[PDB]
Amino acid sequence: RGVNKVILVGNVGGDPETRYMPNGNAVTNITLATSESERTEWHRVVFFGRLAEIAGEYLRKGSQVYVEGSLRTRKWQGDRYTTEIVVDINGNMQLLG
Amino acid sequence: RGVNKVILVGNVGGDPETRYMPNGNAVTNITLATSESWKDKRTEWHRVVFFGRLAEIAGEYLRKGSQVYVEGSLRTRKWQGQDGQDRYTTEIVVDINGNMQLLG
Amino acid sequence: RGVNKVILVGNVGGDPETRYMPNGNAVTNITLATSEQERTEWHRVVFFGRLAEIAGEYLRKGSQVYVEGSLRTRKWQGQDGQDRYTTEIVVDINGNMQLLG
Amino acid sequence: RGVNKVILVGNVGGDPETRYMPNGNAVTNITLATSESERTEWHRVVFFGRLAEIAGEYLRKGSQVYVEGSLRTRKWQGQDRYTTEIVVDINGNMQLLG
DNA sequence: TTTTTTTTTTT
DNA sequence: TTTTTTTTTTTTT
Repeated sequence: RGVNKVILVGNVGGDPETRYMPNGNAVTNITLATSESERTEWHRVVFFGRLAEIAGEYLRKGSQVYVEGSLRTRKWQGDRYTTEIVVDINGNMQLLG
Repeated sequence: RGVNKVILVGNVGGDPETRYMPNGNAVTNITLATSESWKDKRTEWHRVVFFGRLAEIAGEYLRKGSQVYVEGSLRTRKWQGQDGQDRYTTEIVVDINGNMQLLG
Repeated sequence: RGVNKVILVGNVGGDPETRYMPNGNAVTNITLATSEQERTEWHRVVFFGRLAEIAGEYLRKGSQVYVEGSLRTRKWQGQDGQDRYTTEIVVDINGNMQLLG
Repeated sequence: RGVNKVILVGNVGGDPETRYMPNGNAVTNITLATSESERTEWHRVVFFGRLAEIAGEYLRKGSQVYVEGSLRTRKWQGQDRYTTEIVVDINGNMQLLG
């Protein structure tokens, strides 16, 4: 019994990087900036499945986007950890502007 | 500008730590485990930080294995490890702009 | 391009009502109380699909529950002939339900 | 002990209406359209304090907006009529988009 | 088409 | 000047 939800509205940092799995499923990375206080926070968002395809085709540097997903910390050595907002079938993405 | 919102429901990993800093502020850190339950024929760990009033309420009531609702913001803190290399810790900051609700 | 999301943590006011349709799709109705002196807001939450059966199985009066859904306002003509409006929280495959406690 | 949270991103139906209470504080109301792919949903949003002024000043028919608030059902009144509104106050948030 | 639930505190 | 006069589309927990 848990909940793990993240909601972001911000600007795409650089043009998305789309990659494809051995099974051919797209996965797309962006960085995403939100501002508070004025302070900029950078988020690593990774899209999977159909939304990865929509991300890489429609987002550019500067895009304002809404993003809904869940937090997962990815373990990767050479021991380091990247916390990412994972956007898949249980989440959402909407291009604004 | 922008929106930076995190909503978690999970169990507190360990007894909370409350620390008061020279400015008189409570800051309490916990870890939080959120679990998703699969099916075919699991666990995520979050670092949460309370400041201010909710820091006081967190330190008082939360214990090992308390169920809690947490609403905060994402914050990633850069730091150089002892090996010289930069590393990154992403936390969930819960302050006056957030919200906490003990559950049960 | 739109977002329509509701998130509630609250207490069920009474036992669920799960209604099955000829198709075998279930619909489950509850009301749900959230409190901010103390001030209680009552929500009408309706579950569709699998989550209708899961809510029907697991929610009871007094249950503390998290729900994530979407807002839906239903228009209807009252016996007085006048337009009325019921705004509900719709929980279906795009939503979530987690029994708390 | 509860949570009562609403998050909408959609488009304003018409120009905001803003009024002033005795104490001088603004209150802005709008309707907001959210569309699901085809089928539109209309929400009644009410802003209080600071955000009411901001909403009053920069929102107009068709403005794309992010809104964060709480649900509140207000019984009014010649019998009773109940409206459920999205109340955006100090605890909420609003972001103009585009 | 209208009753309730629950109760460990300057977004 | 109204009781929601309508908005606006860069597409299966």
